[PDB]
Formats: sequence, C-alpha cells, structure tokens
Amino acid sequence: KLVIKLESFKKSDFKQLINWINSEEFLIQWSGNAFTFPLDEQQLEKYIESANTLAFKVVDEETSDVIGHISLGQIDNINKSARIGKVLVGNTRSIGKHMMKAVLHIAFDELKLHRVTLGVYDFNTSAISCYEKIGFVKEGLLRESKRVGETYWNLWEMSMLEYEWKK
Amino acid sequence: VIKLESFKKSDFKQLINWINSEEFLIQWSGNAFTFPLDEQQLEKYIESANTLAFKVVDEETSDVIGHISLGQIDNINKSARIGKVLVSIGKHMMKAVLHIAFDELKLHRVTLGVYDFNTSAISCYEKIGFVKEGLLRESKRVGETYWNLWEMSMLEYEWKK
Ligand SMILES: [Cl-]
Ligand SMILES: [Cl-]
Ligand SMILES: [Cl-]
Repeated sequence: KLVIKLESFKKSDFKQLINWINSEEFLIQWSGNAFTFPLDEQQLEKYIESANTLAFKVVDEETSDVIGHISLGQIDNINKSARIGKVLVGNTRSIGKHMMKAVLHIAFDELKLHRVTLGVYDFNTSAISCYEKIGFVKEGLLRESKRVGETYWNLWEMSMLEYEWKK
Repeated sequence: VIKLESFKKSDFKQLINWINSEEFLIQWSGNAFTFPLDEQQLEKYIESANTLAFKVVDEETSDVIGHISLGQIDNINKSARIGKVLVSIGKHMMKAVLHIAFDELKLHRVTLGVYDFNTSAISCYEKIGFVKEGLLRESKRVGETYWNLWEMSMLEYEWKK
C-alpha cells in the first residue's frame, strides 16, 4: 500500500491551498500563528523559503491529484527535533494516517531525529485519537494559548520519541 | 527590595562572568546562546524583537544582583515567556516581572520553562502561582544526554500579587 507520496510544495500548488483554507478560523486550526487570513502568494513564498522547514504536497498514487498538505518545521539539528504541522486532508481510507507515517519516516529514518512534536486544539478530538493511535503521546495542555476573537483556545502539545517509532 | 531596569552594554561583562559553563548557560537560557557568552551575542539579544531584558538592582546598595527577561511578547495572543532568570530575591524578581506582564502590559498568559531536575526552583515557582502544564520529554540535548523541560504557566486570573 503506497496510497500517497509526499512531494515538495511549489508555487503552482499555492492557489489550491489558498482555496482549501477558506476561513480565518480554519486557517488557525490548520496553521496556528504561522499566517494571516486570507492566504496569499507572498506568505506562501516566505513559507517555502524559510530555514528549517520542509513543505509538502500530498499526491494520491491512484489519480496523481494533489489531495492535501503537510509540513515538517522547526527542524533543530542541535536538539534533534522537529514539529509536524499544517496538516490538511483536502479531499477523501485514512489518508491522514498515511500522511503522518510518510512524514514520520522522513523525520526519524531519513533525518535521524530524536523527537517529533505536534500541536492540536483540544476540541479536535477525532484528530487527537488518530494521533494517539499512530503513537503520539499527550505531553500537556497549553491553556488559553491562542486568541481567537474574544476567546482563547487550548492546545495539546503531543510528541513521539525515536524509541516509540522504531524498535 | 529590588527593581528591574533595562539591561545595557555596561552590564554585559558582569553577566558573562556569571555564566561560567555550558551546562549553566543552558540551565539559564536554553537554546538562546552558544558557549561562551560574549558581547556580540548580548548585543543581538538586547536588539531582538519582542524581548525585554532586565538587570535586577538591589534598591539598598544599587548593585546589580541578577538578570531576568520577558521574551516572545506576543500582542495577538497576549502572551509572553519569562526566561534567563539568574540570581527570597528570586521571588521578588518573579513578582516584579509578573507585575510588568499582567498589570502594565495587560497580558493574558505568561509561560516559563524549567528543567525537571531543578526541583527547588520548581517548588518556588509553584508557590508563586505557576502551574505545570506538561513535561517536554528529552527536549534539550546536552552532550550525549537529553534533559526534560517542565512547561509552566500563569494566566491573568491566577495573578493577584
Ligand atoms: Cl496572492
Ligand atoms: Cl528601566
Ligand atoms: Cl526561555
């Protein structure tokens, strides 16, 4: 089962992602503080040129369509860590699980890192269950850490260490 | 007993002398610096965006007795991070920075990190009102080993004095 492949996200994929991220609230769920709504070409250009960041389009092996997005950021070669983020299943079997496993393969097997982190807002309980099934562990709840209008959201900080990925 | 004042070039040598090893540099400041600490790194620190650097001044003698910082000051999320804490006095320093954060800057959340072996600092911070949120496992590499960091926080409704 090669169901998806990761390829480098490029300028010709920008409009598609701009269309998928259709509201401010959704932009925040997807990417936190990385961007302002709406997304535009200048923000995405800065993203794909940033140091210590790998940006991926997710390609369906069957159709060759681009069906999502994912990123490995904060790549830190002193502490041997990185952060998965900007996780989007754009359409469609768990494509999300395949995407997570493909990026984890890059992080632990190709880059040889020790620790991979991820943040997810506490109301996204089906994503959280999926991530726990893959092997992520909740480290703690960052209380009221993102402001969204007049309220604050709480973020679960989650991680996997290399001995949880492979023995 | 203490006041916080803007950290300047004339305070750099003193701080460089206080930071005598790489392990201590890491306990104090995490990933901010490379050992040894030097004037070029400090100049960049005092010019960094979203950062307030403080010398801690004894009101009685006017001597500089420590250091503390409020960093990652974030106006969208109304948050900041206390760090670079260097020394009773420790409590006074924390309360002075918390006063700036909550009462002057009107922030909602203040965070802090402390490595899990520093259990006396942890107790002191819990007495002041910080709450443990979670343990970041094996998050700092130090030589051939890893340390674990407690992420702690105070929200504005948990602050009184
Ligand atoms: Cl544009
Ligand atoms: Cl001042
Ligand atoms: Cl810090």
